[PDB]
Amino acid sequence: GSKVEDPKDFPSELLSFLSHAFSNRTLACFAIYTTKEKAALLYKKIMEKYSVTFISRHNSYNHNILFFLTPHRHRVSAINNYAQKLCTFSFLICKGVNKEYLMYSALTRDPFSVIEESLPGGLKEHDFNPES
Repeated sequence: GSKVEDPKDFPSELLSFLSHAFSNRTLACFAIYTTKEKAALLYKKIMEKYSVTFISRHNSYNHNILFFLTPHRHRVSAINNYAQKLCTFSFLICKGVNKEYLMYSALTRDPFSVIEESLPGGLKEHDFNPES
């Protein structure tokens, strides 16, 4: 059952990069931790629902993580509610991302890896600095 089988949070390696609670603030970078099957579908649905500036899907052992950036700000609870209502099975953790570059970067390194992303070549530290 879910209490025994499901993760209750993101992998501990990533927790310092995430917002932890109080969804009155708005943010423009989010991550979703869920099963491989759900992440594959969600990659497209999130991209479409939120007209994302960038989205990437990553392997996380037996599961997947989505990382995405939006063109304007949203409440985490809004993104969570949308994601949860799409498929009514299996776990899904949705959190805001406070440290956007460190998160995406960590998601490209062992034990994680990129499965697919919306821009060829992905992102680099330069992209998280003000435009020249």
